[PDB]
Amino acid sequence: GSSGSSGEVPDLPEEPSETAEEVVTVALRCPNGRVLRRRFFKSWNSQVLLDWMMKVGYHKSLYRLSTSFPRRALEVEGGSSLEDIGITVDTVLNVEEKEQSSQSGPSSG
Repeated sequence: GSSGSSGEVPDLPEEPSETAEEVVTVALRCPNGRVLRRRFFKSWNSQVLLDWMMKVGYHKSLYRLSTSFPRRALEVEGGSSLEDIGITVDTVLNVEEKEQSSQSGPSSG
């Protein structure tokens, strides 16, 4: 079983169980209409989310994670846990298009 030099690809940590403690149920809502649901410990860091997004086929620099109604543009925190930011209980996320611009000209003071 000695394969040549394969490509490099990231991998997500085996999803937790339904009985596992300190575990919530997060679901990502795609702009296409489909919705994926998965569990995630309450100790993990929002950061892990960014990785899960790149797996489904979406980039962070292209989309962002938002909360449910009231909907609000959330921004991962390099240090705060999922439950620390506000993911202590089952919540629903909505992958929205990040605010970008491929132009310039006007300048405000």
